[PDB]
This record gives sequence, structure tokens and C-alpha cells, in this order.
Amino acid sequence: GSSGSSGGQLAQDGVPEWFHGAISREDAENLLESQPLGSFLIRVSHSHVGYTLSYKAQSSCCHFMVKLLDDGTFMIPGEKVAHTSLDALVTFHQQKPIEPRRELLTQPCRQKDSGPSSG
Repeated sequence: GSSGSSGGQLAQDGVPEWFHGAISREDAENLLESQPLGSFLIRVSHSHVGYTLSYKAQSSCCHFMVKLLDDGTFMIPGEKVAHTSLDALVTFHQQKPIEPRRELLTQPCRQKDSGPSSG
């Protein structure tokens, strides 16, 4: 691919890209579909308190549920390590895959919008 790029991450907000606030099961899968293998992302989980870590996998999009320990931390049901928050959980995931999925991460996904202002 010989596509052009800008390079760098310039934003005027206090929120990461991998954090798509609250998206729809489809939105996520669609956010990675047009993304290169490895592209990960997270979305606020409503069904069960906590979050849901997902990312593009060689085979197909993967969905991993994230519980919220009582110690104010987070740990996936099947791993042997935890993290204070998604942030500290996304970095460790870039080096260590998931119990079930031996796939690792590469870079955070970007919303399907630019984002002119908070509201």
C-alpha cells in the first residue's frame, strides 16, 4: 500500500481513541472491519458492569468481556493478570494476548468521526 499519512496524534480532548464511549455491537465490528489486523478498541458495556475489549483477529473480530473487581481494578475472566484500568490493561495486552485468543494488539482504533467538540 502506497497511501499517504500525516503521522502523530493531535487531539483537543481528554479521551483516547480506543475509547468509543458507547457503540453498538455492529459499530465496533465495523470500526475494525475497515482497519488493519491488530486494530483494537473498547466500548462501555451496558449488559454487564465493566467493559468489553475487542480487536481485529486473523480469523475474525474477537470479543472479550471485562469485569470490574471490587478492588477497583479490571481483569478478564480467563487470564492470570489484572490492571487498574483499561489504560493499564490495553498496554499489557499489546504484549500479552488473551487466554483463549493468542492474538495480540498493535494500535488503538479510531472512531468513525472527527470530533469537532464534546457536544
